[PDB]
Amino acid sequence: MNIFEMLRIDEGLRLKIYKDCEGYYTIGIGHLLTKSPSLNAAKSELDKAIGRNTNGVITKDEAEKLFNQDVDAAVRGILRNAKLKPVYDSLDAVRRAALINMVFQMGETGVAGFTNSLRMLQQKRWDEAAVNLAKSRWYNQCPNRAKRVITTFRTGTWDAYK
Ligand SMILES: [Cl-]
Repeated sequence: MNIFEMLRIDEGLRLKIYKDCEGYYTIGIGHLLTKSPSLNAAKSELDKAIGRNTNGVITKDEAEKLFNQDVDAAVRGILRNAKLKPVYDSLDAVRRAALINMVFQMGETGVAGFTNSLRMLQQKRWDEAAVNLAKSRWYNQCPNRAKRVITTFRTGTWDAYK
């Protein structure tokens, strides 16, 4: 198991615009198109991202290109961020994958504000960190996924995905 397989399990593959937990317009393997309620606004973003008139439908390779870009942008965002980097440096390989997962899903900024959990992860307090992560809009809104990501931080194995 590796970060790409993990994310492909968490987000799934959809070749048509759809809405995420949060009613936000998405495509492919979790690619966020926009927060506007406008679908026309989404389709516009999509064509821009793809480079062609897509009419809201993409191919599987197109989805894969977007996913590769997004995982790359998440990792780089962690490494540049003052609050996220030291946490990442302190973690083992499985836990690192889980932090990449969070950033991909909610962005740099959003993960950066989970101040208390980040400190607990840094300090290797796994059980407390799992309890704290569960008290968030994130988990209440989208519980299944949150669950897997949280277990992953809890045990340091790929069991929730196996
Ligand atoms: Cl809560």
